Amino acid sequence: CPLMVKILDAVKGTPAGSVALKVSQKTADGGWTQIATGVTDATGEIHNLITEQQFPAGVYRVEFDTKAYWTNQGSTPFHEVAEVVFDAHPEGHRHYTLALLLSPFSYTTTAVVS
Amino acid sequence: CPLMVKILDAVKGTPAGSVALKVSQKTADGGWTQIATGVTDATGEIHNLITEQQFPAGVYRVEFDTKAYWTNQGSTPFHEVAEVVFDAHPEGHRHYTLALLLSPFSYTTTAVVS
Amino acid sequence: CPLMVKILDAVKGTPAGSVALKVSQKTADGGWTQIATGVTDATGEIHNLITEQQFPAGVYRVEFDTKAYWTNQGSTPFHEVAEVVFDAHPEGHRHYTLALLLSPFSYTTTAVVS
Amino acid sequence: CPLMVKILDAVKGTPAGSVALKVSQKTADGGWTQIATGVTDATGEIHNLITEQQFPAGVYRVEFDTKAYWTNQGSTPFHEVAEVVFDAHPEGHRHYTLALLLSPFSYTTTAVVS
Ligand SMILES: O=C(O)C(F)(F)C(F)(F)C(F)(F)C(F)(F)C(F)(F)C(F)(F)C(F)(F)F
Ligand SMILES: O=C(O)C(F)(F)C(F)(F)C(F)(F)C(F)(F)C(F)(F)C(F)(F)C(F)(F)F
Repeated sequence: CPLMVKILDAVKGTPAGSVALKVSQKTADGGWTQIATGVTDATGEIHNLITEQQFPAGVYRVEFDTKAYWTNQGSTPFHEVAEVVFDAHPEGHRHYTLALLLSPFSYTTTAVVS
Repeated sequence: CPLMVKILDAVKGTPAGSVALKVSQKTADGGWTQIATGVTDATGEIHNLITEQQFPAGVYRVEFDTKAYWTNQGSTPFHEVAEVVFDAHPEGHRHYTLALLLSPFSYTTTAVVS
Repeated sequence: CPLMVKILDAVKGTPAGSVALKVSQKTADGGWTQIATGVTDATGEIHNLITEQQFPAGVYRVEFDTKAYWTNQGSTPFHEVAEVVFDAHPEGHRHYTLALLLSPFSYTTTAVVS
Repeated sequence: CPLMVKILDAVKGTPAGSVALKVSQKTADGGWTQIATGVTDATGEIHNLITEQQFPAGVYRVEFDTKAYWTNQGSTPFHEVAEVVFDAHPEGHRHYTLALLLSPFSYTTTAVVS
């Protein structure tokens, strides 16, 4: 799997379970094609989110539904979503991990690329 | 002015000057209308980005062109853009400051709401 | 004043008021001399923390009592304290601002150096 | 192993290899007892850093030598070290992971506690 996510909760000190997200690929005319969706497990991950055939070179957007996560926790969130947009160059089985650290009014995101 | 930004550079310890951004409001059908553009000054700020008349409650997006910023700093960036998407509740002259801390492969964003 | 702080609360989207801190300079033998204390105001700042006369070049530590802050907010914290330790090069009226973004199990710290 | 670390590099988008650190336990009179040291591998980790017998309930400090890491990379760092101080309650094989995201003038740290 060339695309992994890891989400943590900065209020409780746990991975962020049950976060919904969607992966889209940018189209020529500027639109977006949905290619996968999922919900993180209790470790804040989605295993085998997409396949290598689904992940050609191009621009991708991963949209994380952080608002619902905080609503469930009882907190009042600021953001509607966390968005991560990047150009993928997957040749050579290059792998992408998107890490995300959530607070109700803040998030930190980083990427680890092999 | 109800919407401010403050952008900092985590590599060199200075505000991020000359960062372009676009502000959009979400429409009822789920699309986006651009309502303003600007470029940060050398303090990492944009004064008078929008007016209170342009800022009813709703969903807003600020798109920061961080890729062009890192290219101009001379460091290869990961993100194609940094998008901050948030719910506005201006009732009562509430002001919003979007703070953004930039590194080539990471950013932290938070908000200060008066 | 050559040393400023700005503390924000990532849970509620406001400055962190009433955060106690202690400033120390490192001695030649590797110990620490306390040179100032303060408490943040409701803007998350401490004015006139030290003077230029108290700020030669060297190694400084700012110890932020974040555990007492989170206890008073009513959220269980992870860290016993947040310590920021840095090299000062004041030659030329260089000013230092320590920015600190707090969550119960995380913090982000950066600096803006004039 | 009850204590793990994970260090990432926000400039290059890789784990932070070859970072030296030391683990100390707080003493009654306020001092510190060194209990382990190590250097991260290429995945930004130190496997089996300490044993459960070495990790009684108490306050611990993990000091990461970030200055040397940035000097090696050619960057000019702000901080001397990154310090993480916390009270450990290891009963029930409770585990602690200290995560750390480094930039030359900034770091984010968080903890995951099982
Ligand atoms: O699970 C892991 O080992 C991990 F992916 F490396 C990570 F620990 F989650 C992490 F990416 F390092 C991290 F914790 F998320 C972080 F340090 F990057 C962070 F916390 F700062 C951020 F905010 F990015 F999530
Ligand atoms: O300039 C200011 O007064 C400010 F907006 F408060 C700020 F200092 F930039 C800040 F927001 F606090 C901050 F520095 F950006 C931060 F601390 F929040 C940060 F650095 F951690 C983050 F990464 F969020 F920008």
